[PDB]
Amino acid sequence: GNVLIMAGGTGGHVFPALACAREFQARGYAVHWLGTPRGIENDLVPKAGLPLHLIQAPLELLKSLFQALRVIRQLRPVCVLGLGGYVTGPGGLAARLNGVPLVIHEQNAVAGTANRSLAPIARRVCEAFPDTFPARLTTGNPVRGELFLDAHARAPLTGRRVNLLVLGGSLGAEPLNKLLPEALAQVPLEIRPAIRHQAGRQHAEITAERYRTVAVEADVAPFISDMAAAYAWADLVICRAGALTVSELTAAGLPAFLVPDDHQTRNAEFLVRSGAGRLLPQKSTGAAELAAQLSEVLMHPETLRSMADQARSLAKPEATRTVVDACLEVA
Ligand SMILES: CC(=O)N[C@H]1[C@@H](OP(=O)(O)OP(=O)(O)OC[C@H]2O[C@@H](n3ccc(=O)[nH]c3=O)[C@H](O)[C@@H]2O)O[C@H](CO)[C@@H](O)[C@@H]1O
Repeated sequence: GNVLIMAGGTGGHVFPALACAREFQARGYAVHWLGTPRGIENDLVPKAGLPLHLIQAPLELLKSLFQALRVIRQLRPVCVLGLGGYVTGPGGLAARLNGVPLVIHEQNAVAGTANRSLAPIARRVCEAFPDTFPARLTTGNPVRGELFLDAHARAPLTGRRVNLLVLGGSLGAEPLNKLLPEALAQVPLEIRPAIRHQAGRQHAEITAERYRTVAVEADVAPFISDMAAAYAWADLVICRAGALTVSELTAAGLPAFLVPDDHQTRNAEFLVRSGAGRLLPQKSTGAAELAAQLSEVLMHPETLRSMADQARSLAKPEATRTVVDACLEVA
């Protein structure tokens, strides 16, 4: 029958859901999506060929519930899977009111306010990171099959310039856009890596000028759809510690320098704890300090191979199947 997937806002909620949508489709189920206007599901969900049902101070919360109650009443789904955003709260409750089974998924290291409110009413609570829910099943984060790379995906580092990928993420954090050109100018041009910077949608034009003025050289973009290609090119990542970028770095088996209820700092810790990632706090690390940290791994790239070997082992390839298996066991 029909399946309802509720997710929106940023890529961290929309992308694990698009991967779940592909899995339900291969099993012979009709997937329908639950979103809100303005969010990024309006860009991605219609492109995937999937039906987008849109939802819109307590009287405002009830308006969202009526619309969600209607969408569920019309689709009579076998299961409803929530993944994050404003949508899951009124959507997940609507699912219970109509006696339709509900499964929730938490991408982050600390559970979200909606996921904490919805967990007691869900049949299965799927978690990405361990210890996030005090109880439930640890599936990991559902990552796009294409983002899974082996240690043969890239050329040896020895006698080659390192490729540096700077990630936004989904909206394109600002800071990083400022810190990177200033920091990269202090790194000798003999060791300076090749740069691909994913700035914001409104910050791509300005981040280009920032690199241009300090005389660096980078391929600055607002957003990259060709992510499997972006990860294969990269030897090192300097990123934001959003749930999916963290889980994708493991699938891609990539060393990272992460700049993160302190959800991101905890997300970064799961890489850091094993030696897969390196924690660089925003409030502390200046342009001089990032340059010095980069300089040591460029001078000694064998460091990147150990970080990559550890990252590859933290990947959870069955994250998508087990989330969908948890939905279809209760459906
Ligand atoms: C600033 C902010 O509020 N960030 C939050 C946001 O992160 P956000 O969703 O922005 O970042 P995440 O790392 O969670 O997810 C990024 C997703 O967007 C994709 N991507 C991004 C850029 C691009 O060029 N192409 C592309 O496909 C990534 O491959 C990945 O699939 O949502 C999450 C909520 O669950 C949290 O972890 C973050 O703290």
